[PDB]
Amino acid sequence: TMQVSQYLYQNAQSIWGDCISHPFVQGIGRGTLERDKFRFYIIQDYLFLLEYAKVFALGVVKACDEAVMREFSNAIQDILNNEMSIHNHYIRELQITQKELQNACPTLANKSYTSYMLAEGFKGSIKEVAAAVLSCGWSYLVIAQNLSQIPNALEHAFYGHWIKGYSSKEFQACVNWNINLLDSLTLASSKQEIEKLKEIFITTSEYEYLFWDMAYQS
Amino acid sequence: TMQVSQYLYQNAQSIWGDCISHPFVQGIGRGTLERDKFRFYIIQDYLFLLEYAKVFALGVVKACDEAVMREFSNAIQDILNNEMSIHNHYIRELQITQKELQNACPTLANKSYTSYMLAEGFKGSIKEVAAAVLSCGWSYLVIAQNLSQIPNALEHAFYGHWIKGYSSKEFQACVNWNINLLDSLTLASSKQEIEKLKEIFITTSEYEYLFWDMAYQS
Amino acid sequence: DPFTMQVSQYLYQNAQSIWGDCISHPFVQGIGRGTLERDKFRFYIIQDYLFLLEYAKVFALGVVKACDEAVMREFSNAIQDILNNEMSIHNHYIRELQITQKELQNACPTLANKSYTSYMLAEGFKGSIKEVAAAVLSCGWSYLVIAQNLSQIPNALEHAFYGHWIKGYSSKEFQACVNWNINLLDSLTLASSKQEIEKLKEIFITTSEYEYLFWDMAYQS
Amino acid sequence: DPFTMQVSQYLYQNAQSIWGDCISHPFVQGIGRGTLERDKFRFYIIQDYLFLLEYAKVFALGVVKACDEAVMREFSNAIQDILNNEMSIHNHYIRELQITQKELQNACPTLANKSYTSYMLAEGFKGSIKEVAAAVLSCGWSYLVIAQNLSQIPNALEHAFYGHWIKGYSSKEFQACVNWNINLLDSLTLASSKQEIEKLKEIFITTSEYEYLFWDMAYQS
Repeated sequence: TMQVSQYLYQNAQSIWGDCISHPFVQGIGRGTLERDKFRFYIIQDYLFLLEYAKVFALGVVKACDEAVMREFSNAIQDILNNEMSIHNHYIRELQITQKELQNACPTLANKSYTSYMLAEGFKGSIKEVAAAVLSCGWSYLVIAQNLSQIPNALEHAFYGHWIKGYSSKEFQACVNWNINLLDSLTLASSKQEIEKLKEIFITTSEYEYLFWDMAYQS
Repeated sequence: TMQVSQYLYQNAQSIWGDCISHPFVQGIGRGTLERDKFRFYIIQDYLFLLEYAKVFALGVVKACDEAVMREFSNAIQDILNNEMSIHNHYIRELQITQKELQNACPTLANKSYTSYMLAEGFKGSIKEVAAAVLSCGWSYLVIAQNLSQIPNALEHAFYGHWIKGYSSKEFQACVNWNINLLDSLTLASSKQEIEKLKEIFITTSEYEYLFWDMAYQS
Repeated sequence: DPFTMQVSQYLYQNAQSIWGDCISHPFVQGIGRGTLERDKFRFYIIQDYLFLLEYAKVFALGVVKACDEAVMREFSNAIQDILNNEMSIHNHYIRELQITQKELQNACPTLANKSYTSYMLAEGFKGSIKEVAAAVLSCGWSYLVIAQNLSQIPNALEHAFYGHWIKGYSSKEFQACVNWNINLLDSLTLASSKQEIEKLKEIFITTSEYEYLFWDMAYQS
Repeated sequence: DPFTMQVSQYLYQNAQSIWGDCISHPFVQGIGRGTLERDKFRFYIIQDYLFLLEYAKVFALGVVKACDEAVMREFSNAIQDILNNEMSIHNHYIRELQITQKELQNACPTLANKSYTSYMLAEGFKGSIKEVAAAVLSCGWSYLVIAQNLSQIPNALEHAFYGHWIKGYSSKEFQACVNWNINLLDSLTLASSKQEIEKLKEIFITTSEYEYLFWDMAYQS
């Protein structure tokens, strides 16, 4: 016995640990992080989400099964009109000018992380893409679950909304869909295939750490 | 002067001509086509639409511009939940068993046409994909505009709905978006690039004829 | 092994009838017993030339999708072969006939030509490296058997003109090349589900159908 | 031409500062005047070996995206070169040092390694063949200038160990290879909009940034 999604989670434990206790993330949980830094983040994360949707697009093209191919398409819609909760909230809450947005550059860390998901999806099958997009969602879910106790973490007039977002029932459903998808796609892969998937999954986990890092370096 | 979308249309005129006057299509316009044949068609067209959505997915990944990348994503949603007007109407109007559907095989003509759009999109830029998906929509629009006068073509208890569908204001908006997209993407391409686009556009036009053909061969 | 189903053998099984129709096609028969008119064969090798360009691209996809240097390298060689081994077969016949260097890159592929190469491309691009191994196999394997079969008429090989073609696709090099492809596919798939094998089989018969259609249009020349 | 902006020249302009930082990097300087310790260089050519495998894949993408046999064929040769010209440079140093055949395919690429190759891949796959021509250019061009510069110390070339490396990337072959890439890019782009050129420039500087980061991590060895 061993489900692949649990096995991957197991090997990512340490890294998500560092993420939860990163100055930037702890900064979100106890209101200590300064707006300047968070502003820089949500602009970068916006650029990041545009490239992330493309990996989901890749899922549409590589799914051979209308159910899954359709699930991915909804994912793309969510990424574009659910930030129409989180990211948009903060672009007008801070004041990100419509122009300033599409004037921004992704940082090397940003681009590296999205290129890597994209490239691994393109070189492999639909298992790789299900694997490559998993860290991102899952990690944010644990992170927000964790920050959920301070308390007043949720009460916070500004950072409260972000935490509320990534710990909601929808976000969790979404992560669950991705967990289940990956398990169903893989109950038949060899020891060697699972290794490769595991390698993708930690690698994207590393990029998450690097991302928070460059976000704080702001 | 010459807009590329008009120039492409120009060279496709003859072929769409043959399409409008094809026994299968005329059969739709004057109620003469037998259900058996149409049944076989909507099952094939269903398979075809699944592969077609993937080309739109390709558009998401190849668009570098949030506006267009988002327009493509809506296209994918339409293809999947607008057949939840046309195709679904006829699957329960005829009686296509849920199983029978995903049991069906595409025919060589079907696969050839979708592989070709896919392959040309993948080998080129976002101009090729905007070009590769255009025949399909545009041609159906002219075809339904044409069948729109018989009359009683629209009145027909069975075939009326299909004609109504592809001549509606939404479908036309949709075709227009695709026309405009292509023109804006190309006002800067060389004589040689336009040639290539033209070649894609007639080639897909040919596949449309072949498609009606195999549909009638039913 | 060997009490265990081999996918290549299973694929081959399901293509049997189609390859039969191919061996006994007017055009192929015509090659085996000198009866086919040069006009038709000219048209053919012009089309086959275009076809071979797009076919290289699928092997190129093999390089990008192979994660393993040995296979990644075997694919690269395959691309080189396709480019400079027609520098046996295709070139032989372009100067043997007289295909002007211009005339070549002036030619259009036919719907059948495009359809076939589009399909291998799209299936490779949508899938993993198993799909590409499966998508390029019909073409090599079937020419192998066809040439093996035409190999007895005899005087099939003796023929001053069509002899070289048959000689080509029955050589030990082409043979080894087809075997590499068979083995590659078997090593990549010894762990795939019933459903995955089905999909690969469906790719194999489809490209087999395109081969028959290809000869057809070559004869329709 | 030639009162008309050349994109390759414009790209080169914007990479100037970065390539400067590269030439004067501890690691590169270390090569130019024998001071760099073998441990670090060993680590490097192991990483560079992994890197070169993924780099071939981008040229492979060039084959599939080139629509023109000449360029499609030039890319194929580039892949062959990358595989059997390290059969000068990389192989030299694997036996010169002693890299066990196993040790090789046992190595992991580093985040910096992966990031760089992922980026060239993804940008090539998302774009047309102009993007691939642009994505693989930094790497060749910058090593060219670096080797040209290290070419004077002298005794830089004389050095019994590091000499061969410098000799390699300043040869007339590597030179011709970089020129092919420059010319290809200019022919593909003489019709592109301001906005398209910007995107290509952004690809060029980005891969230039990855080069610097690459040397960095090689020295961090």
